[PDB]
Amino acid sequence: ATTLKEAADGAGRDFGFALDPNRLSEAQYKAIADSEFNLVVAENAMKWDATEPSQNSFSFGAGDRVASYAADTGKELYGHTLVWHSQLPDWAKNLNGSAFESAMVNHVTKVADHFEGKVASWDVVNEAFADGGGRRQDSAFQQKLGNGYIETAFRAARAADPTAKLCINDYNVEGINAKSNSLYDLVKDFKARGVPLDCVGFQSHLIVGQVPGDFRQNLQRFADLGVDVRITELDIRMRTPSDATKLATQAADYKKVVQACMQVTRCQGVTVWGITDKYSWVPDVFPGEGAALVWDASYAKKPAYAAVMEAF
Ligand SMILES: O[C@@H]1[C@@H](O)[C@H](O[C@@H]2CNC[C@H](O)[C@H]2O)OC[C@H]1O
Repeated sequence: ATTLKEAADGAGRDFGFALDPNRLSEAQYKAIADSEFNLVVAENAMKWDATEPSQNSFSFGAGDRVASYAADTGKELYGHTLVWHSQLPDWAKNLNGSAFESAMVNHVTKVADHFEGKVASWDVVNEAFADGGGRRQDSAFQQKLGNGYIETAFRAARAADPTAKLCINDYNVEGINAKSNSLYDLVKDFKARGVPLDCVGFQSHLIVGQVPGDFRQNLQRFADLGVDVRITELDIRMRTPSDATKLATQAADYKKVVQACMQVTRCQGVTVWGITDKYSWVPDVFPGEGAALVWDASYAKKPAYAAVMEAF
């Protein structure tokens, strides 16, 4: 294969990227986007703050741009995300009880319906759990509605879109641990009670040289519950600046991640959280860390590229 798109296509899997629609006007960005991936997800355009800035006032221009790009270039479209405690507008945080629940349900229905038939899979609920196990302790949904908001969101999404693959996503759940265990129980419960749920998305925002050794085993146990699994936001951050050794370790890590997916029949694929280090979200969020993607700031392929190609 000459591109990662061809590599993934040949393996019967998806290799996607998180898109910022504004960057499509940047030639090199568009070129890589068009030729190296077969799946796209909106990095921010489909989130609550971008789609419902004011209650009952939806703004789909940006999300539409991402959707159109996917259809126009023949790429699968992944939706991110309907219910998330972050990037949730204040107007929503100011609501409580029935009023808040009604806003959540309507947000889910309106957004899922708007992209119905275009978005093939949704991260319906994102980051519901806490590192160490249990529910997240700073979520407006967890605090205002309690444990049952997750099931409500999934049922509401299914009602609005009867065929879309409905997923629950989280980070720090790639290996078997307290957090992934809580998520595992949730998945098993939902399947047992017939609650709509078709997939689990493992963000996979990892640290260089720290890929869980039981990643594949963990992916397989979830898949064995009767759902598909997918790596949704892969990036492997290192201490900046980067150097030969760090980039080498990173490449080996990318290979291990893609391999784990290849080793599980139900792993739909791997989506990296961006194309270039130039725009990666890491530096601004993790001071002193970065150089997490496959292309560097000059759009030059890093060693990770060859590793992903080989892994597929
Ligand atoms: O631009 C960033 C964006 O990359 C980031 O994306 C989140 C990363 N963590 C997991 C989530 O599910 C993603 O939405 O969100 C913050 C934005 O400023």
